Amino acid sequence: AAAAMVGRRALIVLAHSERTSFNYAMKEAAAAALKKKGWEVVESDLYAMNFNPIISRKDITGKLKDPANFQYPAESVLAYKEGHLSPDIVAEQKKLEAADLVIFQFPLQWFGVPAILKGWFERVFIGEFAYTYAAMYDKGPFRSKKAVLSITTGGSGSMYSLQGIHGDMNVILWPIQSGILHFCGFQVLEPQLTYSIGHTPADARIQILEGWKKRLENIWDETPLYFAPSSLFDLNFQAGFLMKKEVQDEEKNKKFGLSVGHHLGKSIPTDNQIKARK
Amino acid sequence: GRRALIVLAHSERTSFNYAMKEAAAAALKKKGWEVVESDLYAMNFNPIISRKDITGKLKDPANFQYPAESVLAYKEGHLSPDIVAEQKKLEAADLVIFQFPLQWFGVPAILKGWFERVFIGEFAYTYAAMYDKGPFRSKKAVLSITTGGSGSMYSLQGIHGDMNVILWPIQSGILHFCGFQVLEPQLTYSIGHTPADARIQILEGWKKRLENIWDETPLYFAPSSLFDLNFQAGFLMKKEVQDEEKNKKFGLSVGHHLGKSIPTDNQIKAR
Ligand SMILES: Cc1cc2nc3c(=O)[nH]c(=O)nc-3n(C[C@H](O)[C@H](O)[C@H](O)COP(=O)(O)OP(=O)(O)OC[C@H]3O[C@@H](n4cnc5c(N)ncnc54)[C@H](O)[C@@H]3O)c2cc1C
Ligand SMILES: Cc1cc2nc3c(=O)[nH]c(=O)nc-3n(C[C@H](O)[C@H](O)[C@H](O)COP(=O)(O)OP(=O)(O)OC[C@H]3O[C@@H](n4cnc5c(N)ncnc54)[C@H](O)[C@@H]3O)c2cc1C
Ligand SMILES: NC(=O)c1ccc[n+]([C@@H]2O[C@H](COP(=O)([O-])OP(=O)(O)OC[C@H]3O[C@@H](n4cnc5c(N)ncnc54)[C@H](O)[C@@H]3O)[C@@H](O)[C@H]2O)c1
Ligand SMILES: NC(=O)c1ccc[n+]([C@@H]2O[C@H](COP(=O)([O-])OP(=O)(O)OC[C@H]3O[C@@H](n4cnc5c(N)ncnc54)[C@H](O)[C@@H]3O)[C@@H](O)[C@H]2O)c1
Repeated sequence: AAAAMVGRRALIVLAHSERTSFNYAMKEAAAAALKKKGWEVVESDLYAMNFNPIISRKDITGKLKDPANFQYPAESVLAYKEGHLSPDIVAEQKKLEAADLVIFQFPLQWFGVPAILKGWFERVFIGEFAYTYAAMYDKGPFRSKKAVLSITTGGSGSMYSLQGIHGDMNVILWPIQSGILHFCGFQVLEPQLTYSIGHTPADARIQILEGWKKRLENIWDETPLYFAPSSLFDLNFQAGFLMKKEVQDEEKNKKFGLSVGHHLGKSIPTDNQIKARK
Repeated sequence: GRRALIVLAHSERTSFNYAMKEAAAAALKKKGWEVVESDLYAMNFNPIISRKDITGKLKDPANFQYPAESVLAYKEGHLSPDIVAEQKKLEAADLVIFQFPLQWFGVPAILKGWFERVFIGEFAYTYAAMYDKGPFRSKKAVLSITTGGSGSMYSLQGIHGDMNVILWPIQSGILHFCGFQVLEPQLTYSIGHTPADARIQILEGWKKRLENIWDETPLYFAPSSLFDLNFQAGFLMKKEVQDEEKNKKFGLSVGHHLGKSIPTDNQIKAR
C-alpha cells in the first residue's frame, strides 16, 4: 500500500520545557506519524537534554591556535577538522548528518526562535560542517536535505497579516528560513503556523494535530519555498556579491521582486516565505 | 544627569565589540551621563527561561505557562533576583545601547535570553499599551552591530539581501513593541578585514555621534492609532486608513509594506 520512506531518517528538534505543552503534543504527533510511514526518527529535546546554548572556549577541547586573540569562527572550524570539538556538539552533528528531514518545533518568542534553539544553531552549525563561503545557499552542504518550521504563537493570524498591528509574518520568518536554513543548503518547506493556540478550543486543537499528521505522510513530495538561486549573483569579493548585470536588466521591467530579502525596492511576491509556487 | 545602560554580548575583552563598549562609556561619562553596564558573558548571565525564574509558589505547577506565571511573580515580587537587578537598571535608564556581533542574521543567544527573561509582561508591555503607547516610550534605544560580511552583501542587490529586513524583527518586534524610540543603528561592516588604524577612526566616530545622540530623530514605525486595538477587530488597520493609502506607491514600513514598495532604508535612516 505504501512500501516507501523505509530508508529515510528524520530529526525533530524541540524547544519547549513543558511536556504538558501543545508544542510537546505536536512533536509526539510528528514522531508517531513518521514512524508509521516507516521513517526512523531521532530527537533533540533541548530542555530535556539540558543543552548548553552559549558559545565559549570550552567548546574546543584541544589546543587553541591563538588563545591571546580568541575567535570562535576560526577556532571552531579547526577543531571540527581535527576532531577536538566538545562531544555534546558532535553528537548533534551526527544526528544532522544522518537526517534527510529536519523539523523544528518551537513557540515564537519575541518574533524569533527561543534562546536555547538559537544557541543550538550557534554551537552546532560550524563552518565547513554546515556552510563554507564557496558553497552558500543552494550550493551548500545540506542541499540534499529538507527542513520545516512548526511554530505556535499566542497572537492571532490577523495580527500578522499585511494589515495587522505586528506586520507581515513573511518578514519575520525570512532571517530564519533564508539566513540560517537556506544559507546552509536546506530546501525549506512551507512553515506550519499554529496561531493563537491558547484561545483555540479542544476540538480544534485535535483537528490541528490530525492535520499535521496528515501533512507529514507526503511531506517529502512537497515543493520548497522560492529563494533566488546563487547563480543570479557574482560570487566573488571584487564584484561585491552583487546580482549580475544581465539579471538586473531582465528584472528592470517586472513588478514583483524575487523574494522578501530580494524585494529590489518593488513589491514582495505574496506569501514568499509561507507558500510554495510550482 | 541622564542615565545610560550598555548591554554587551561578546565573550572576549580583546574584541572590537568590547572596544566599542568602552568608547561608548567614556564618551557618555565625559558629557556627564551616568553609565550602567550589563556584560552578559562577564556576568555569566543565564539565558534560559525556566520554573527557577519564579522563587515563590507557582499558580498551576501541573500546567506550567511561563507568560502567566512570570507576570504573577512580577506583581507579587517573587521573581529570581538576577532578573530583578536587570529590570531596575532598565527602569532607571533613559538611553539603552545594545552592542553585539550579528550572529546567524540575529542577536546572540545570550542576548536573546536576556530579552526573554527580563522583558516580562506588565513590566515591559501589556496589550493595552503596545508599540508607541508602551511603557518605555520615554526611553531611546540603539543597536550597534558588527558583521563579517561587507555592506554590498546586505544591499538591495547583495547575495544576503536587504539589511532593513534583517533588523525589523529586533527593532520593531522587541524594542518598539515595548515603547522604545529606536535610533539609527550603528552598522560596522567587515570588521574582520578592517585594520587597527581604521578601527580607531570608527571608535572615534562612534564617540563623536554619542555626544548628540539624544537630539537625533528616531526611525519611523506606523503609529498604533492607525489600528483598531481590540480583539474583535483583529488588531487590523482601520478601514478609513486603508482607503487613504490605497493609491500611494510606498508602504509605511518594512513590516507594513502593504504589498507595495518598502520606503528606502526604513530601518536604517530616519526622515
Ligand atoms: C518569552 C516569550 C515571548 C513570546 N513572544 C511571542 C511573540 O513574539 N509572538 C506571539 O505571538 N507569541 C509570543 N509568545 C507567546 C507564545 O508564543 C505562546 O505561549 C506559545 O506559542 C504557546 O505554545 P505552548 O505549546 O506553550 O501552549 P500551551 O499554553 O501550553 O498549550 C495550549 C493549550 O493546548 C492544550 N493542549 C496541550 N496538549 C494538548 C493536546 N495533546 N491536545 C489538546 N490540547 C492540548 C494546553 O493544555 C492548553 O490549553 C511569547 C511567549 C514567551 C514566553
Ligand atoms: C555563530 C556565529 C554566527 C555568525 N553569523 C554571522 C552572520 O549571520 N552574518 C555576519 O555577517 N557575520 C556572522 N558572524 C561573524 C561575526 O559577526 C564577526 O566575526 C564579528 O562581527 C567579529 O567582531 P569582533 O568584535 O569579535 O572582532 P574580531 O574581528 O573578531 O576581533 C577583534 C579585533 O579588533 C582588535 N581591536 C580590539 N580593540 C581594538 C582597538 N581599541 N583598536 C584597534 N584594534 C582593536 C583586536 O585586537 C582584534 O584583532 C557569525 C559568527 C558566529 C560565531
Ligand atoms: N509580542 C510579544 O513580544 C508578546 C510576548 C508575549 C505575549 N504576547 C501576546 O500573548 C498573547 C497570547 O495570549 P496570552 O498568552 O496573553 O493569554 P492569557 O494568559 O491572557 O489567556 C487569558 C485567559 O486565561 C485566563 N486566566 C486566568 N488566570 C490568569 C492569569 N493569572 N494570567 C493570565 N490569564 C489568566 C483569563 O481569564 C483568560 O481566560 C497574544 O496577544 C500575544 O500578542 C506577545
Ligand atoms: N556571514 C556573512 O555574511 C559573511 C559572508 C562572507 C564572509 N564572511 C566573513 O567575513 C569575511 C568577508 O570579507 P570582508 O568583507 O571582511 O572583506 P574582503 O576580504 O572582501 O576585503 C576586500 C579586499 O579588497 C579590498 N577592497 C575592499 N572593498 C573594495 C572595493 N570596493 N574595491 C576594490 N577593492 C576593495 C580590501 O582592501 C580587501 O583587501 C570572510 O573572510 C568571512 O570570515 C561573513
